[PDB]
Order: sequence, then C-alpha cells, then structure tokens
Amino acid sequence: ETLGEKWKARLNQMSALEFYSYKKSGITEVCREEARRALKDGVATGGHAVSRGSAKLRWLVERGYLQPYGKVVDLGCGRGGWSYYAATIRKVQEVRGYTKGGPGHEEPMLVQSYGWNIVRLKSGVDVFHMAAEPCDTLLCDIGESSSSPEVEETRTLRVLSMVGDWLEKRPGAFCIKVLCPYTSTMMETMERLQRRHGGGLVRVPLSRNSTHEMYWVSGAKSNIIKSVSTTSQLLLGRMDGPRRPVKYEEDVNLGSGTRAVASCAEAPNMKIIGRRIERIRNEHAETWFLDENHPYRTWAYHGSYEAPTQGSASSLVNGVVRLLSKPWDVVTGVTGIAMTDTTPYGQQRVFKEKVDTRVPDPQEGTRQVMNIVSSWLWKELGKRKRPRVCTKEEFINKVRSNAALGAIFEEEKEWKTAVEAVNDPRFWALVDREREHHLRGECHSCVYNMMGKREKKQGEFGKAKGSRAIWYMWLGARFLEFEALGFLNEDHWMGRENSGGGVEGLGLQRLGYILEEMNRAPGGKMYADDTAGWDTRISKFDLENEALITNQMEEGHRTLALAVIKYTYQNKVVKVLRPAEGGKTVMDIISRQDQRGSGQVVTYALNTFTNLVVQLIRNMEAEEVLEMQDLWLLRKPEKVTRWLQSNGWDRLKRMAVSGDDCVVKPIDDRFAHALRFLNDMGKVRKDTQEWKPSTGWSNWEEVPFCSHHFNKLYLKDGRSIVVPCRHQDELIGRARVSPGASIRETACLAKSYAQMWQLLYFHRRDLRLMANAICSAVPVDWVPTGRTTWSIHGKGEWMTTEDMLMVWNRVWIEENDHMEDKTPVTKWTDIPYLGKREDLWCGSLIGHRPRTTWAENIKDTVNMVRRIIGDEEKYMDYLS
Ligand SMILES: Nc1ncnc2c1ncn2[C@@H]1O[C@H](CSCC[C@H](N)C(=O)O)[C@@H](O)[C@H]1O
Ligand SMILES: [Zn+2]
Ligand SMILES: [Zn+2]
Repeated sequence: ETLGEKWKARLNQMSALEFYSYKKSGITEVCREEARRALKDGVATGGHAVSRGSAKLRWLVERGYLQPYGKVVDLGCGRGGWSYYAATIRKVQEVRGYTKGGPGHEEPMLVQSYGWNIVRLKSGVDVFHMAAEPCDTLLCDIGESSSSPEVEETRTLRVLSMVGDWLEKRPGAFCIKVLCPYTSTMMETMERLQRRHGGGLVRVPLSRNSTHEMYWVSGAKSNIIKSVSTTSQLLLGRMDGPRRPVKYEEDVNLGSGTRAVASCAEAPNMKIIGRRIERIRNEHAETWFLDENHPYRTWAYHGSYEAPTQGSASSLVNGVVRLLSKPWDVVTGVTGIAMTDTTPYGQQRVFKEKVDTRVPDPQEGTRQVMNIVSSWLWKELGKRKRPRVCTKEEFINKVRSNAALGAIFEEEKEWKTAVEAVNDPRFWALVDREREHHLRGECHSCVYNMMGKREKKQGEFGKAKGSRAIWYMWLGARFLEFEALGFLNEDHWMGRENSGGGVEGLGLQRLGYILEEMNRAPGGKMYADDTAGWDTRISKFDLENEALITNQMEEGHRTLALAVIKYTYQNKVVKVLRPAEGGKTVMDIISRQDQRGSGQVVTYALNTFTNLVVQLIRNMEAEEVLEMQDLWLLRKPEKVTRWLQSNGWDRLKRMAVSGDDCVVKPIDDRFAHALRFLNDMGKVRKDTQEWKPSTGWSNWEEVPFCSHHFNKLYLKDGRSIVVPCRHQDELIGRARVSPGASIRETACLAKSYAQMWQLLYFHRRDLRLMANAICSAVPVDWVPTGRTTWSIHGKGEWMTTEDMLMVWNRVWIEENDHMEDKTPVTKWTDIPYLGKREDLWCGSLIGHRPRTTWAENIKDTVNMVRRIIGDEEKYMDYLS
C-alpha cells in the first residue's frame, strides 16, 4: 500500500463529522453565490460562469500549465464551464464540447458569455463510443468518485484508454482529469503515458480534500511519483491537527457579447447594395455603429444600430389535449416537443452553425453539366407553357389574411395589415417608384427581413430548441417578385403534368399514389436522401442556371426578372437581430450573394427545379454517362445532350420532387454511390459520412417523403386508398403545444388537430379514438383556429365546422382521382386501420394496459373536459 491508499483507507474509516469537517479543510474556494442566484433567476448575460469548473481551468491557464489555442475539445462537457472559459482566450478560435447528459447528468447550459458564438455544445454524446478527431487543444474532465479504490482505478484506466486515441493525433495543449493517480498500477500507467505523451500532473488547490484528483497538463515537467506522493503528503497532513479555514477568491467574470471571427467576406458588389445600405444607415443614423466583434464569417458586415427585441421562447401546453392524452404524459418522445426559441439569441445560435456557411464553387466540368441540364430542363418546362407577367389584381386576390407587411423604411411603414395596404394607392405608388428604379438599373428598397420560425420540435439540452431562420422582403418588393417570376407558381410550371417529376399542388393524400406508381417501374431501390440545409447550398451557379428562364421571355419581362434576380436574388441585403453586451439587442445589416431565402416568392418552384436537375445529374453519374474526370473538365458534352434527349423524361417520371425533398427510383443500385457530382455541387446528403454509399428501400411504403411514409389500405368493400403515416409521437407532441395564445382559443386549436387526425391519420387507432374524444369534449358549434401543419402539402380541409365524414368522402372518394368507384362510405366503421404490426411500429400503444384503461374511462374523462371547457354549451358524442 502506497501513501495514496493510506489516504483513501483512512478516508473510508471516517464518520459524518470527520468527513464533513475534513472536506473543505484548508482548500480554496470561489464565491459562487451570486452566480447560482442569477443562473437560477435566469440572466444569460453578466458574465457568470455556469459551474465551479471554470475556476479550476483558469487557475491552471494563468499559471502556464496550459496554453489553449485554436480548436478546443471539451470531453465530458457537463454544463460546459470549461468550454465557456476557453472561448475567452485570444488565441482560441473554435470550441466544441461533448457530454452524456440525459438522466442524472448535468446538461449543457446556454449563456451569453464573451465568445459564445465559437462554442458548440452537444449533449447525448457517450465519448467512450466516439471516434477521435484532430484538435489543437484537448480537455477532459471525466472521473466519477467511488468509495472503493479498485473502482476508481479501473474507471480511470478506462478514461486513459479512451483519451489515448485522441492523443495520438498530437494535440498542442491538453488537460485531462486523472481521478485516481495514487495506486501502484496507476503510477506505472501514468509513467509510461508520461513517456509517450509528456506533460505532468498538477494538484489544483480548488479541489476538495475528499478526492485525490490531479490534472494531466501539457506545460508541466514534474515527476509522476513525486507529484502524486507529494499531494498525498498534503492531504494526509491535512487529516491531522485542527481544521484550517478556507481561502475565498472572487469568481471569474467572463464578460458578455460575441467574438470577432476570421472572415471569408466575399466582396459584396457595393455598386448594387450601396444605396440600400446608405438608406438603412441614414434611417438609423443616431445609433449606427460598426460592431468590431460581429460573429459573421461567410457574410459581409456593414453596420449595426440599437433596436428592441422580438420573438419569444415560451411554450404553453394545451390542457385539453394533455388531459385527453394521459398515457403519453410519460412518453419522452411526445413530452419533449415544444416551441423553438425565436429570440435574437435563439435564432442566432442556429444561424452561426447552419446558415453562416460558404460552399466552395464546384469544378468547371460540373458547372458545364449543370448549365446543360438546366437549359434542357427549362426548355422542356416551357414546351407548352409561356412566361407571363402577373398583375396587381392577381396579387390582390392572392394576399390573404395572414400575409406580413415587412416594412423596412419609413415610407413602407404606413399600414397595419397587408390587405389594408394593397387597397391603398400610395402603396402601389411605392411599387411604381421602385420599379422605375429597377428599370433604371438600381434598387432602393428590396431589403430582406430575417428572423426565427416558431416551430414545434423536440428540445435540446432539456430546453426549447433554437429557431430555423426565415427571411422575406416587404410587400412591394414581394410584388415585384410576383410580377416577374410569379408565373412559375401561378401557371403550375412545376406541376406533375408539366415538370414530370414534380408534385406541386398535390396534397398529403395523393403523394402515396405517386410513390406506388414509381414502384411499378423496373429498377433499383428507392432513394430519398434529404439534403442538409438546402437553402444554404444554392450556389451562385445554381442562381445563374435558374435565371435561364429570362431567355424564354419577352424583352421587358426579361429585364424585369433580371432586375429582381440580379438586384435581389443574386445580391441579398439582410437585417437581423443579435444580442449585444449588457443584455441589450441590436440590428445587424449584412449582405451575401449565394443563397436562397426562405420567403422568396418562387422558392418552392426554383428549389424543385434545381433538385430535379441534381437528381438527373446523379442518374447520369450512376449510369456511367459521366466519369471521375468530368468534374475538372467535361469531355464531349454531346454525351450529355444525347442522354437527356434520349432518356431524360423517362428519368423525370422516375422521380417525385417537392423542393428540397425528393424520391428517386433509378435504373439500378449504382445510384447509391453516385456521389462525386452530388458532393461537388454542394448538395451534401444528411445523416451520413460524405462518401458512404446511399441506403434505399425495397418497400415503397417505408420510403420517407415530405416527412411521411405511405401505406395502401383496403376498405371493407374491396376498394383501396393510399394514406399518409408518420410516427405518432410527433403528432401528439405537436398537438400538446400552443404558440402563446383563453380556454376557448385553446379548445378550438385542439378541435383543429382532432379533425386533421380524423382526415389524414384516421388509420391510427389511438389518434382516431383521441379525435372522437377531443371532438366529443369540445363544443360542437366552436370553429377551429390555429395552424396544425407547416407542410405545403397540408391544405386545411379540416379547418371547417362541417361534418367530417363528408370531407372524408369528398377527398378520399368524391375528389379522389385514383378512386374510380364513387360509392361513398356511409359509416366510420367501414374505414379500415393499419395493420396491427404496422400500427405498432409507427408508435401505436395498443395492447398496453395503460392505454386500454385510458380507452375504457375515455368517456368519463370526456365529461371531465366538458366540465373544464364550460358546462352550458352544447356537446355531441362522436365516440359512438
Ligand atoms: N461516459 C461519459 N461520456 C460523456 N460524458 C460523461 C460520461 N460520464 C460522465 N460524463 C459527464 O462528464 C461531466 C464532467 S463534470 C465536468 C464539467 C465541466 N468541467 C464544468 O466546468 O462544469 C459530468 O457532468 C458527467 O455527467
Ligand atoms: Zn428594388
Ligand atoms: Zn406507418
């Protein structure tokens, strides 16, 4: 037995009074009182560290034991105080932390300390099953104390086995937690590892006397046994004599704000945007300034001005759906879904990692192939359709109740609602004036608005997730878009009849028929690889190839669409909100040149187009029509125009494309590894290694498309329908949330979900029962409200006070083109369910005792909810 085992053995023989008195005896501490008071109260600014760990690392760094720089990795991230500290050192550029989290472990915390923009914390990571990655600074703080020294030993040997792979990559600075450095085996192991990787062992005064932990740092050259046994001398010494007091030091203040970053700001053609930048600047001249610490990598920066906050992070629960869905109060999948954080911080922290990218320009051969396929496709789409300008009256008849103004300049902010503006002559005077500027070769007000999109998604770090970015221009500039390129949407250019592979206009009830069609054609498996962040992978050359419609128009229409495209789509000026220092928020004016905004009038069209192009090109690489040399320079383009002229349409009919989503049935499975052109075009797949072959489905029913799969069910009378399905937890979870706004206002928002379930997901036993329960518990004469899906394929047939079997017969029998027999179904009892196995697989709960009890007492619970909503309204019994 060594000195360490002496310390641990004497420690184990202690009692409550002994251990409590000994724990903090003579150690050093930081006043973490105001830190936890503010962290519990809320404030994300003010510079408060998220844990005591931040105090350890700093004490090391300021002593020279560690010199952080470059990319930091924080294994065993925890709350992440080590990451948030590292984000402050000047020579640090990027920080990425990983931790287990979940049940029992602390989850990463979200704070706005100086440099939070260079920190990416990921929870749910088990770093013992992680693959090592190169890094310039490696940090580890993993060691769970044990009463037994054997357990502490084997645990620390597990840790030191893990970290080795990371240390082979030769990191410049490192700081590992050694829980048990005192046993003989551990001293030998640390001796050989000290020989191989160097560094030393340091005892931090801030560690409590109840643990022998030491930190393996780079900037130490001490002897292993000398350091370990000297620390054992210190702790054993402290076990004897009177208890000595603690030395208190003020905790570290990490400031607040964001770091400046190395920029790849592509020169922004100041001739195009200078006038708009000047207009914004002069409009807010009193508080215009250049933030020296803006966090924009792949965007240009022009200035900021002080502006109030907007957006919300709150998520309210719909008590009616909750009360009527008890068995899912324990299911993690549905109880974790909530609204996203659309505040400046909540959007920004998704922006910095998902929107502030720059995709490298593809090789020239790929540029040529893209131009050929785009020209051919455009030509094919205009075979029996003609471009045309859309009109003020079409636009007026298209502006609905929920259409946002978007006023940016003083002129544009004169109306409350959109319909109030369109019926005003001064609005169209703004339109005319700006279009005159367009016809003079200028642009003075087509400026984008960016913010976060309130969505119902699963949370991250046990809190509400961040918000996906959405941007759109004000009403007048949107009108100019509609004028120019609106014909794409109005005349259904991308419809299945014209685009061949498109599915524009169709609803959620029809796509499954399309997929069943696609399966009948001979070929390989079906591939529905989604692209990761489409709107950020639309390159300058994709915009080029999409502008090739202007060579299909008359001269005036061409010049109009080439004022929109060039002055807006090819040069984007965006206004965003960002949290500044001291808790205030600010407006940033930025500008880039190579992405597709979410709210461009023709976004679904152009996206579906470019996606068709991409899938065609991939079909070419798969059928060996292209070769690995073709990326650099294309040899014999005629090898392409012949492939397109020969089999192009016969390939488009093998696709179902809806924007970024798509399904492709190729001629064989070579499509699985046709990755060179796909990757070179920036359309990197989702949820895979870049060069791993693609995986597909031999069962057309299991294929994902537009967030659903589709199943063919047979009615009682022999007929058949093809219905959309998804995992039930997303449906109930999405149903249990409310976007901020009486009980009536909620109960209606519940009836909408219940009727949508009665219309689309009637084949999910639980959702049908719960639909009858909600509708039985909600007053009959109450009109539904709210939104139940963001899908462009969710048409809203359920948002009515009309009987539901009527609309079911209408959309599944009467107006069903794939249903030839029109004999309507007379009772809900004749409409089938999914198979019990297929129902279970997608998240059914049938056969489980809890939900059988729920279904038995469902009527009594309905009467309960009738008590809660109101007892003098009229109700109906749909459960029968
Ligand atoms: N197997 C594992 N894989 C990843 N993380 C783990 C893990 N086992 C434990 N952890 C987590 O690693 C964390 C280390 S605590 C260190 C936290 C950080 N240094 C700070 O300043 O707050 C613990 O919270 C623990 O929950
Ligand atoms: Zn303009
Ligand atoms: Zn299913």
